[PDB]
Amino acid sequence: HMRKKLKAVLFDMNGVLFNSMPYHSEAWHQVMKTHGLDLSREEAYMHEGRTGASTINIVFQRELGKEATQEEIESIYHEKSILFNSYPEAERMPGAWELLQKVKSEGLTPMVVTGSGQLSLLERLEHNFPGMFHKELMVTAFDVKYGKPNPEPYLMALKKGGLKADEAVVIENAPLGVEAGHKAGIFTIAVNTGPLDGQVLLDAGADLLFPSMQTLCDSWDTIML
Ligand SMILES: [Cl-]
Ligand SMILES: [Mg+2]
Ligand SMILES: [Mg+2]
Repeated sequence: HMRKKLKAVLFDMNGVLFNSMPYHSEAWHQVMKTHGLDLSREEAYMHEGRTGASTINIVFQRELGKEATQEEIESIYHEKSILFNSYPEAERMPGAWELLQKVKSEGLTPMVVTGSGQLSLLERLEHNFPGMFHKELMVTAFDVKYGKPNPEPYLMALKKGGLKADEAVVIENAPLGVEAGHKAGIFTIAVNTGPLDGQVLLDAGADLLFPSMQTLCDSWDTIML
């Protein structure tokens, strides 16, 4: 009985609200390439949600047979940031305004649940989506001990919203994020907005898979009944 119970829709940020993942992927792929290391564009999408350190160490361990130092991690992350910021500013994901407007018109409360602490994207939420969100109904990197795929960010969103899990749905693009929503016990919709096989998102625990935000918006009525 989803129409009766649903109160809130918990949106991830990168790859759901903002179309920033082509730029994060390119920056990771290219920084590693300049260091002579192979991290494909598609693989960078797999690691969406991991810390810079964890991502870097995955590549360092498999290619060089060793961990990166803290000095190597800090410098590669700086390099990645320089590259990312040299690209155009990320636009709103097509379909994101539309789905937000649709759920708002149904009396649902949008929330943001992001692993970002990147204040360059975080500050842009209010003014890219005016009236959609409330600062008190947002979860960012600043609010949590463990990021996705740990369920903590989604469990914290339920707490901030005064919600039970059966009163929310999660909208996620990334396998680690889908895993977090599922492990939080919330009905989780995957939107496959990048180059990954959609099966990866189903295997991470998504209850439904859609190929894009606009497709989900177009199908929202069919879900709810
Ligand atoms: Cl590639
Ligand atoms: Mg994401
Ligand atoms: Mg797609």
